[PDB]
Amino acid sequence: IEEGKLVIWINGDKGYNGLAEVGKKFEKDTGIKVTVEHPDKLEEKFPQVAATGDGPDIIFWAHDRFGGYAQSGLLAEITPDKAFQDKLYPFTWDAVRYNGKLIAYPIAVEALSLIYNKDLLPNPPKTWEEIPALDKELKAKGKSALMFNLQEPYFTWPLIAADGGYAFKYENGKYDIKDVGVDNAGAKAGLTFLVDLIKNKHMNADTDYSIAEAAFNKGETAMTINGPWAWSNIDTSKVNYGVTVLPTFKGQPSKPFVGVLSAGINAASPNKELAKEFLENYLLTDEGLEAVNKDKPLGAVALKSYEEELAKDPRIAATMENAQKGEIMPNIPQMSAFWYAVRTAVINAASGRQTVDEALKDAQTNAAAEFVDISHKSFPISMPMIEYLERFSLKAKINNTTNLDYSRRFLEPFLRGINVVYTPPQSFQSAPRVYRVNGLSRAPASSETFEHDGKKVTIASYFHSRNYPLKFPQLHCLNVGSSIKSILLPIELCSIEE
Amino acid sequence: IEEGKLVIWINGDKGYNGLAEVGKKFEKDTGIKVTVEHPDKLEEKFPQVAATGDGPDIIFWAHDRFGGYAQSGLLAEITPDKAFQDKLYPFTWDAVRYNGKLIAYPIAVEALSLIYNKDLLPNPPKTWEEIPALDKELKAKGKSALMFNLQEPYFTWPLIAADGGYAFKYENGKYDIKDVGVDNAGAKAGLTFLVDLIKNKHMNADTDYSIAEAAFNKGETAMTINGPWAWSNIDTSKVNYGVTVLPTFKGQPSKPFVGVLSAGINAASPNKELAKEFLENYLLTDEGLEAVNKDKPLGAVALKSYEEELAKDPRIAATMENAQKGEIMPNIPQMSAFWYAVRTAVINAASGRQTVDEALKDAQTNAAAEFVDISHKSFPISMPMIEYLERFSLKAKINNTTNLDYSRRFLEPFLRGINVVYTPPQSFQSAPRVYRVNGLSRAPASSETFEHDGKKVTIASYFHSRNYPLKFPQLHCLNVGSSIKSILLPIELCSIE
Amino acid sequence: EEGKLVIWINGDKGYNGLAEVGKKFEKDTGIKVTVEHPDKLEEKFPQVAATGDGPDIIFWAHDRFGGYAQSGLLAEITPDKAFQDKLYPFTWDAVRYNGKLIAYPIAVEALSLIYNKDLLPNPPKTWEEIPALDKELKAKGKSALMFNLQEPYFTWPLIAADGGYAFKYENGKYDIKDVGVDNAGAKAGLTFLVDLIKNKHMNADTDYSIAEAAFNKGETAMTINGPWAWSNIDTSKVNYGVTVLPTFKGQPSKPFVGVLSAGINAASPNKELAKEFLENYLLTDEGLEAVNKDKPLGAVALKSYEEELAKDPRIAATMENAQKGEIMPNIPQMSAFWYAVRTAVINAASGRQTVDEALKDAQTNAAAEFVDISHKSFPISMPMIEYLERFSLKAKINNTTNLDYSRRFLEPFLRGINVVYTPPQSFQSAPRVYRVNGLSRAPASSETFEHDGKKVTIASYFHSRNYPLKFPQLHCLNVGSSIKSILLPIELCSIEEGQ
Ligand SMILES: OC[C@H]1O[C@H](O[C@H]2[C@H](O)[C@@H](O)[C@@H](O)O[C@@H]2CO)[C@H](O)[C@@H](O)[C@@H]1O
Ligand SMILES: OC[C@H]1O[C@H](O[C@H]2[C@H](O)[C@@H](O)[C@@H](O)O[C@@H]2CO)[C@H](O)[C@@H](O)[C@@H]1O
Ligand SMILES: OC[C@H]1O[C@H](O[C@H]2[C@H](O)[C@@H](O)[C@@H](O)O[C@@H]2CO)[C@H](O)[C@@H](O)[C@@H]1O
Ligand code: NI
Ligand code: NI
Ligand code: NI
Ligand code: NI
Ligand code: NI
Ligand code: NI
Ligand code: NI
Ligand code: NI
Ligand code: NI
Repeated sequence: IEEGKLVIWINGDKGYNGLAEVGKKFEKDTGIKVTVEHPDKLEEKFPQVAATGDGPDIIFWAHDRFGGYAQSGLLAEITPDKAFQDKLYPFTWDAVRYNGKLIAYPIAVEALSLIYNKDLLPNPPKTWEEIPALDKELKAKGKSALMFNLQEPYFTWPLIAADGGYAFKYENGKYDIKDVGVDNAGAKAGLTFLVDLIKNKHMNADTDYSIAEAAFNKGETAMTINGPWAWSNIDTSKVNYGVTVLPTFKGQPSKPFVGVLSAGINAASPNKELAKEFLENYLLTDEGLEAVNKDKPLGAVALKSYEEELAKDPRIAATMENAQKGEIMPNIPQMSAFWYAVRTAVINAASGRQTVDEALKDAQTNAAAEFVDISHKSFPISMPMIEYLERFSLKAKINNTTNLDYSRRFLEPFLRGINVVYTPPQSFQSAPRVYRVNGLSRAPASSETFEHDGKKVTIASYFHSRNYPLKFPQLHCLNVGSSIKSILLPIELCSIEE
Repeated sequence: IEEGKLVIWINGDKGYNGLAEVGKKFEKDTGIKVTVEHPDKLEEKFPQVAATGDGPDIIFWAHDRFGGYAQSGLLAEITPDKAFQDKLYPFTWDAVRYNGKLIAYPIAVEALSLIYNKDLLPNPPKTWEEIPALDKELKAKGKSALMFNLQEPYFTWPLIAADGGYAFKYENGKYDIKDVGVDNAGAKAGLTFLVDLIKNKHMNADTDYSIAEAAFNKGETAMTINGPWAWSNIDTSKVNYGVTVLPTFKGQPSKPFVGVLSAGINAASPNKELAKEFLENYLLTDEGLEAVNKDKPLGAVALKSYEEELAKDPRIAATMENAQKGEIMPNIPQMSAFWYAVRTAVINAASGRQTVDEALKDAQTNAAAEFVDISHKSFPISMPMIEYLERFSLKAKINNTTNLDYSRRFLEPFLRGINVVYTPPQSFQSAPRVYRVNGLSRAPASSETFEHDGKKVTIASYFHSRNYPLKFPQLHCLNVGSSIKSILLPIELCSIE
Repeated sequence: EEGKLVIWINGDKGYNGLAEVGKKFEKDTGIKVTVEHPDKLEEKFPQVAATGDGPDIIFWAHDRFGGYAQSGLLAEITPDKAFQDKLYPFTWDAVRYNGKLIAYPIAVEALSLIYNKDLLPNPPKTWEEIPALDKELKAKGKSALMFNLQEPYFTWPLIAADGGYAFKYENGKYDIKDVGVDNAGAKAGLTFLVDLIKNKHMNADTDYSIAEAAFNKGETAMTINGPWAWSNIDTSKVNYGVTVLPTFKGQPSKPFVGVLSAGINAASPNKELAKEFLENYLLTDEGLEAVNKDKPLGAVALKSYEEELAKDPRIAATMENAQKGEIMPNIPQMSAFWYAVRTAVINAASGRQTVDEALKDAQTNAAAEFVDISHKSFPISMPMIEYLERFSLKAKINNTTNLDYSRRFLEPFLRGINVVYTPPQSFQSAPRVYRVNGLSRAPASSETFEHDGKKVTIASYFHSRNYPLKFPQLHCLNVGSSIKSILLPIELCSIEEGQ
């Protein structure tokens, strides 16, 4: 359902106005209109819509999400040749490599750094431990020492990880999804320190990206923790800021998860060729990145040529300095589970509604959860009524010959009371419904007859006429009506719970 | 006991005709004749013959056996340089690394997968649990759902291991041979499920590789469990088959032990140089592997270059998919003990002659069983009468000076009634015999005398003359003389059972 | 200390060479550099440095500095990136403790097998073949092997070969609860050693000196030592070779690798000079060259100098052995570890204890818990203020607290109590034990007394002696008796608690 043009989705904190300038340059050369949008929770919506075969042509996000997207077969395999692949840093390509295939074009490396107000904190803390005292000082002047987004775990992880916490252990080549370190000792310490700052009114548990960005830019707080994209607004606010290494905890460096802004091609986009033309020959160029970067900094771009010149910028330098101390995020499907599990954890712990231990316990459990067998798009868990009967009653597989008369005896008591979800063929343009099952029909669908507009027709017959030949015409149907006032449903179109 | 040529041993289920084509290509270039053979139970015979200094020049088998071979010093340390070592996947070299040394050339990764008849089972089971019902269906059409070699534990391990069973636990670096998991809960579950299929006539306990291969290829059974090497015959049989992931058990994936077909150089081969020339420059090449692979699939070869192209094959893909879910076998010496212990176990449990618990109990014991003093060489375990006296009577070690007169008091009552096994020196060309000990001799063997053909000689003297100088001439002998007619036997040639 | 430079390095090292550097430094700065090599320095430094004494610079293997740093006896060195890039990063790691750099890396050390070519042209490849080899040599009036058995350092390689280890390195750090000196692999190794001694293939009482002397006299075919040792061997004109340590059970010997490091005394007043000497004099090609020429450092840390000496097969074998072993942890628990293993090896080797007995204790002692770094002495004491808060008042005391409100229960709580009164240092007096009879009648600022015909309060008096009491309003502890009292301000008292 995607047109013959280009639609791009990138996160709002990014430079979409810049990316769009590039789009205009593209249209002026090809006539192809490029539209850029920045939907809320896009990393969340893309998967949903793209599953339907909808969504944008290009999707921009940190590489960590694409693995799951690729897994859900929502991304197209990009095809850059060696000539192009050599224009970017190999470690960037690694980030976008999933199952040996390249699933997106690397744009830039991102990493949270400590941003501070020089006019207030000319000499910024070197450790988290000294922050409390620092707050006292500033509080006396009607200010606070630190403020950063506490709603997103991304910003809190650096501290949690500093002294030992981690997502999934990287063992001889890959990630062991059984080994999760968010419940370990190191992680608790970190999370605890945080919780204490909140506890001792040195920070607000409900502080979010917005609250914090606005406070720092108004010069009400001495420090904040953010990424490159954030500098623009600070420039605008005329605040005299500095960007440096994140403080240490228990002498350890804060390990921020490093991200690679990447752009993937919608598996369903019909404009894949255009997509790559725009990405390879427009965005991923010095003039291209320059335009986006000028709206909102990308940080350390992936294009060797452009990164090479912007490298002199100490802000990027500190970015990379922090990157050094942290580690690139895995791109495995388990990541969203991880993030989701940690989000709630930090939050609640921080709110006091849960203890660090309680929180990280669940966190551990959830981040370690296993993927409930796919194709079970339901909850409570559903199961085809055919499978149901086979596994719990007939104790045998059903097929185009099965005769349920032989089983009436026990089947009937087994179906009495049963609530089922009848869902008609899509072509019927109708909707799923719940029905209570009173019992088995008297006869097979191919024998069970009814009349309308003065004509006698069998259920099987009817279905065939509506282009939905029943898989098992010889099976008795489920009676959802009653004795003579029956409503017969073919078992193959029904399912249950548990 | 060998020659200035090349003799190779590979298992019969492998592509020996292909390996041989390579051998011909080698001869045409060197003149060196390469002969390939496939003896029964070769993994078993190699050790025996190679011990004698005999056997083939090259030996082909799954890496798991070479550790024990290397340990028995039956394998030569191969010497491939970095240039070559980079041509194969490092994890393969790991498989063939023992005690830091490389003991064989990796050929290909193998892993059992689920093979099925599409014409019968277009949509194969995803779990073992649904197999029973499936058999019922097929049985009605004069077919069965599954059939695979039950004689070899290799084929049954995937299930046994799925829910927790394992060989030896890998702890921080290596394998703890004290920790064996074939007796655990997970293992029992799996073995039990199997036993039940047999129990409910869904499978035959006596089904072997042959029975099963033939049934599937005749299209009498919907599924089978086998390795790459097996596809060839299926091709030939024109059966429309598919290869996919092994079903799950208790929701767990079947963990097949993964193997690396490797080729080791006989420690005694005098053609080691030729050996490696053939292996490095002929077999381990695209054209080389291609020839063997065309006879019978190697699966996922070790040579990066060739594996790279055959990778597109979904069969290999499923192979590796199953490999993913299982784990490479250890190569430690304890493996054969493991295999042997599990073989009997599965078998017997499957036959009903033993319960899963009984079976796995022994299995555990045997796999874990400690070795026994290399000194003892036969069976029954006999205790030398010297050792016997030391440990139960003298409470002291005996030597070339010991005088038993000092012990007469208690030794005598200790020896009365005692039955002993006297066994003469081999050179005597006689035979072991049981004798009843009446007591200690009057004097030491070197003093105890007797006469024959009119000559006086001491026992010690006599033995020396027959080239068997007694170890302890000064010891008194054991009197076996039933009556006042003494029969003195030197203690060192006696033992108790 | 003074306004100069005093350095301590171990005697087996090249102190005469280090000193040559010192002279070069004085000739340029006028600052006199003195180098000393005290016995058991790794042991004395901590003791003296605690007092605020000791040398300015301390040289030792990196493994000891963690504990030093922990005891706050070392200063944080401040080399900039320009300098930090002149040395190998893995060296800096060795000297990094709690994220901070606590010393300047000098060189990587690792024990290697040294042998007499004229006797053993083809040295053993395994420990197992050593016994037989001894027999051969013994017939010629020589022995196969001889090395320091007094120090565990030399024995660890074998003990560790087949599995023994200090502390397991788990996902980032060392688990001090997981100690592997009592495991199966360790016993095997220790046992093999004990047997060599048992079968008179080696003397349990053989030490570094005995062994160095025997090899250099050409009485033993092999020895196990470090780079520093080659010099004397050169001097002895013995034709030696340096190679990989033999294997045990097919395993390589895992020698603990050390990084010779130099730390700045936390108390040195010449820290600036210290680093100037270290960064611009010692850690230079000409610098290391001087020390190295006295006694080899092995594989230095300065990329530039190590780069040229790398051609030396001796260093090569050093590193080859280093490869097979592993860098020592630098955690505080190390000395406990070393001390525990020292006795263990020794005794087992002497037969006064079985490998199992020995390694049992070793294990126990090694994974020993460390009490808080704050408590510097024994018996452990607790300030009487803290004591009252935590066990009686169940509340924090401050400049307002009035103990009258608590008399009721405080009194019974203090009767019998023995306390350690310790006067301000300026008082030039000494700590004393007193038994507490009870609380004073009034606060220190109200409690009065008279001398030389003058009335003064306790609070008043203290202030006059330049020791203004922290809590003038608190009642004092009465150590006197019926009307004949001795009042002590609680803040100057403490208790050494029981059991
Ligand atoms: O908070 C978890 C969140 O972390 C990362 O998202 C970053 C994103 O990469 C940055 O570009 C920036 O926009 O902020 C985000 C956090 O607000 C992960 O990429 C994301 O999947 C995860 O949910
Ligand atoms: O059943 C125990 C047996 O398992 C493995 O043998 C496999 C071999 O690896 C495959 O290549 C193929 O030949 O079939 C064998 C089972 O029939 C072990 O490699 C072997 O040592 C072990 O005894
Ligand atoms: O033996 C225990 C001892 O080992 C290490 O000391 C080594 C030192 O590193 C070497 O350079 C050489 O001098 O010999 C010493 C052993 O005699 C540790 O550094 C030390 O702390 C430990 O006690
Ligand atoms: Ni907006
Ligand atoms: Ni928006
Ligand atoms: Ni109608
Ligand atoms: Ni045959
Ligand atoms: Ni045969
Ligand atoms: Ni005769
Ligand atoms: Ni000295
Ligand atoms: Ni001295
Ligand atoms: Ni006076």
